[PDB]
Formats: sequence, C-alpha cells, structure tokens
Amino acid sequence: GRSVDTMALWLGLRAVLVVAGLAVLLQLIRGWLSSKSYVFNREEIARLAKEHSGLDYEVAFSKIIVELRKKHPGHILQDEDLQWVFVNAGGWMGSMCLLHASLTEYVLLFGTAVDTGGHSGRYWAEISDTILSGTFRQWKEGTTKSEIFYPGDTIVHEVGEATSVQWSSGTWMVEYGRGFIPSTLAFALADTIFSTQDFLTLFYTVKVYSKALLLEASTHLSQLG
Amino acid sequence: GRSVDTMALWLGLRAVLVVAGLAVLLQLIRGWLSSKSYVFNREEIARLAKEHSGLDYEVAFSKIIVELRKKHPGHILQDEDLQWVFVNAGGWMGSMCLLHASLTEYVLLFGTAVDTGGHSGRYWAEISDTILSGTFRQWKEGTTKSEIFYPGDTIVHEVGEATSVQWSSGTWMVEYGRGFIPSTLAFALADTIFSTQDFLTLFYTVKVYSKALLLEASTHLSQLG
Amino acid sequence: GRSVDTMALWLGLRAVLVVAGLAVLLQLIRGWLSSKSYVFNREEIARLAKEHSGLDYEVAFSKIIVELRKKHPGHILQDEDLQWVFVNAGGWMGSMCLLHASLTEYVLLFGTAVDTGGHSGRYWAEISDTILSGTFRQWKEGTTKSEIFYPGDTIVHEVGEATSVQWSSGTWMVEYGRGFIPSTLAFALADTIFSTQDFLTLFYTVKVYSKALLLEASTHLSQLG
Repeated sequence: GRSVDTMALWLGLRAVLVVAGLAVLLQLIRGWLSSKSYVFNREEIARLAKEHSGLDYEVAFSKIIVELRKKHPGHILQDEDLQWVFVNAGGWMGSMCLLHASLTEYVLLFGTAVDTGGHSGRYWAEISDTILSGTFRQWKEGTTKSEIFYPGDTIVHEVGEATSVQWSSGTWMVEYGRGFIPSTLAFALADTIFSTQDFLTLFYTVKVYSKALLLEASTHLSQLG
Repeated sequence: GRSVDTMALWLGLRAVLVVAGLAVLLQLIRGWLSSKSYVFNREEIARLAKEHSGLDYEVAFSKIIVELRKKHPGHILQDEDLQWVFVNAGGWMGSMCLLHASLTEYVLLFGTAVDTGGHSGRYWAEISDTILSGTFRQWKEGTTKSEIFYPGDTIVHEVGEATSVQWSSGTWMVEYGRGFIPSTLAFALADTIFSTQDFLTLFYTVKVYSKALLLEASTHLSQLG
Repeated sequence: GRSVDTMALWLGLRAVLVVAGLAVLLQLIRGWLSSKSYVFNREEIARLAKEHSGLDYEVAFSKIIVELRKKHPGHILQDEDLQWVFVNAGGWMGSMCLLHASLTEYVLLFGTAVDTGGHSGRYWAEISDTILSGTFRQWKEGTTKSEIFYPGDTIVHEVGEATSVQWSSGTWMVEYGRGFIPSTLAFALADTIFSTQDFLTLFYTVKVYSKALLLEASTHLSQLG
C-alpha cells in the first residue's frame, strides 16, 4: 500500500544520501590534502584592484595586468593569449579574461554586461572578487537576507560555501582563486554542456586554461634550469 | 536530396513525439491513481499564512510553524530538523525550509533574497503559495500576459499546468503541495545535477525529505499502536 | 608531485580541446554545405514586422500572419495548428508560435511576459528578430558592453556568433531563421531535457515542428504535381 511505497522511497533517498555524502567527503579529502604552493595572495590582488577601482574598469584592467606582469614575471599570460570568453555557470552568464592559472591558483578578470544571477558553485577553493564597477549581491546559505557590494569592495567566497550571486549590467571585477582549482572546472562547464551547447566556447575555455598551465610549467622549468 | 533528409528528420521527430507522449501518459496514470489521504488542506494553510502576512515574514514563519504543530501534532518536523536549503530548479534559485512531507502532501516555507525566475515545473501535484512578502509574477501557458501577486495572495499551480514564475528579492511564501509528490522530485533536483553540481545541497535536500518521511511513518505507527 | 598532476590535467584539457574543435569543424561542414533553397528572405520579414510594430503586438501578430499567408500560400501553418509553446533555452524562458519551418528556414512569433535572459545559442543559422514591443539587450562575444534595441529594430544573430540576450517583460518580436535549422534543435531543447523536465512542452514542440515539415512537403508535392 502507501506504507510500502513510502518505505521504498525512503530507501532510495538514503541511497542518494550516502552517495552525495561520500562525494562531498571525497571532495574534502582531495582538497584539504592538495598542495598549497602560492605565487599570489588574495590581499595583494584585492589591494591592486581596489586602488584602480575608481578608474574606468577597462583602464583598471590594463593597469592591473601591467602591474601583475611587473611583479610576477612569467606568471601572467601574454597579450596574444588574452581573450574574453563567455562563462555560463550555475544559471548565470558572464565573461572572463584569464590571466593566470595553475593547479592551486587562478587570476582572471570577470564581469557581465547583462543583469544575471544564479548559483555560486561549491568547491574546495577560496575565491575573492574585488569590484571595479557595478553591483554584486550575495545571498549566503542558511539566511533569508542578501547583501549588496559596490566598487572597491571585496567578496570572499570561502571553501565549501555556497551562495546565490547576482550582478547588474556593467559589473566588472578582479577575481583570485586559491585551493584545488580542478574541483571548480565541472561547475564552470556544466551549463555549457547541458544548457548552451556552445562547443566553440568550451574550446576557447579549455584552450586558455591549457595555455596558462603551459606558461606555468615553462616558467617553472626556466627557474629550475 | 533535401526531400530525403526532410523525411528522415520527420521520422525522428515522430519518434521523440511518441516517447514524450507516452511519458506524459505514464505521469497521468501514476498520478490520477495515486492515493489521496490528506492531513492538511490548501485552504487551511492559505488562511493561516494570509492571517500572518502582515507581520515580518520571519515572525510569520515562526507563528505558522507553532500553529501547524498545535493543530497537527506529529506531522511537523522538530526544531533540530529545520534547515534552510537552497533550491535550484527550472532556471531559478530560491530556498526552502521543509516542515512536512509524505507521498501525497508537503508543507514548506519558500522564498528568495535575489531577483530570480524560470520554469515552474509540470507534474501531477497541486501546489499553492501564499505570499508573506515580496512579489510573485506568474505567466500561464498559452497566453502573452503575466500577473503580479502581492502579500496575502495565494497562487494555485494546478495539476499538469506549466507556468513561468518570477520573484523579486525578499519574496517569502508558505507552500502546500498535494498530489503525487515523488513526481516533483526530478524537477526539484535537475538544476543541481546538471547546472550547480552542488552535491552538499543535494545531500541536505534528500536528508530533510527522508526525515519528513520517517516522521510521518513514526506517527502512523504510534497512532495505529 | 604537482608537476605530474599538472601534466595529466594538461593532457585531459588537450583531449577536450580536440574533441570540441572537431565538433565545431563538423558543425561548419554540415552547415556550409547544407542546401540553400529559400521561400522567404530576412528583409521581407523584417519590413513586414516593422510596418506593424506601432500596433498592439497581438494585432501586429494577426496582420503579419494574414500577409504571410497571402504572399506565401501553402507555407504558413493554418489556424488550427497555431499554438503558444514555452521555450526554455540557454537559461532563458520565452514562448513561440511557429508559422513556418523546413530544413533551411523557419518563421515564428517569439516573446516573453517575464524578465529573462541568457545565452543566445551558437549554430550554423542566421537568425533575425524584429521587435514589436519591449526591449532586447544584446551583448556580443569579445566585448564588455551591450546594446538595447527597441520596437521597430531588427537584431541579426549571425552564423557562428554567440551572444547574451536579455528581454524585459512584455517583449514580443517576429523571428526568421535561415541556414541549417536542425543544428539549432539541440539548443532549443537542452533546458527542457536537463532543467525543466517538462515533457509535455517537448511533445508540443516536436509536434508543431513535425506539422510544419509536413505542410512544406505537402506543398512541394502539390506544386510538382
């Protein structure tokens, strides 16, 4: 009767429960025990972006790239490899210009020229966004109220945290990520696979990521010999 | 030539047509013949929520939970099992606090602190939402115009109906569902599987559902002996 | 160590790269070499829609359908086969009324009664939208700025181009598509498969497409004999 169907549904739900829980456990294990060698730190990136947040955001972009190259030679992509690529993730749409990426860190310019919003993703990485222009509304898990952030502010999405994110048209920011960067890739690509079907954008995305990894390997080789 | 390719495409479309049609038919068969034993009714929930819709929505939440426990002992989750869980479904993002769930009914608090919107889902269940705060825009199938609803109003999403739904930031409501509740689960989880990749949220969701089912079974056992 | 994991990740990224690149190449090959026999042209559709864009959009809809039937008998669906069907694609939600479809062309009425937005899709087809009412914000790839278009304006989404699109509530337009129309179908259906789970909407969609193809075949047969 209804009791048997309730029992069966409960058994299936418990199966899904243990699957999802062990997936979370494996994410934690891969992340906490991942290597932690860092070229940048989030305070450096945030201070650099905040200093230029009063400029036009594209002038700021350029000045930030020049300063990052000056202070971290061999770790920022060259001009020929810079490209704006759409990012469809968690139900929102923006675009990125990747400057640096390794297994443990990334640096990029991010933003959107449309009003958009959705899920932030949940992964073993600490992400920080410093607003150059626009507005960034963040809604944290377990609460019924959200906060707006403005140019000059830095939002820190912490390890294992999930939020709702919402950007107004014309919102541009500098983003630094630290942790187990591969664990973000799935989230970064899901809407491309299951929603937009935009395989040229996927091509561009994996292309620039591979170029950033190759730059880091080349610099590591040149500095060890 | 083009005639043969047109014929082939038409054949494939007819295949998809009969597949989708028989899926709809099976949904109807599972739903209409599902059991219909009810602890609540939608008018009771709607009147209770409308009475408190002039309060702050969190005060209303608390008073509604207390009254539901008083009038339906053994059918509302205890305080230790109440939790705000994100809900990513149909392209929109909100959050729920489940109070009751069985095979045939559910009761929850729902809302969002971001502007969001998307598909309502289509399933064999009658859903009713009573607005405590915010605005709820509903766009029904087969029409070119939408309607806004305000605090104190109840929206009834009827069995087999599909709509577009849109909520402004700070919109909170009391939701009651009646029908074949499992048939909603797929819709409730799809964006988590194929968009957000947030497996800890999936864990939380199946956890609270399983707790609600266990409460209902425990109460059924205590009342039959 | 970290060097080996970096190498492995780079190898996997290169695999994804060549897969996506050859998918794009196959899309280009199927599209460029597809047949190019056309019943309409985009200037005709755009001029007809622009002429009536000062009317109420539903009066415009009707007058446009009457004129299209008068000028292209046997290529527009009859009244009994006209239906508003929800379209969930690329993270946005609208609705369409298909008037014409073949392997190489389509004509439909499109719009939304909710604020929505997302990815435009990327396929080997040239799409043109003439706004009857509302606003259409378009954000092109490789730029950090978007443009708003108003009633009477035509937006041309070109072959292989990807954009972000955003419509305000009450935005209605006339859409003409030219190219390899099947290559759009995946994008048109993805959110239904992986997000909304709305199989009755999928039924309606493949039903009207099949009816349009059958009309075109019937007219081709009646005109060749």
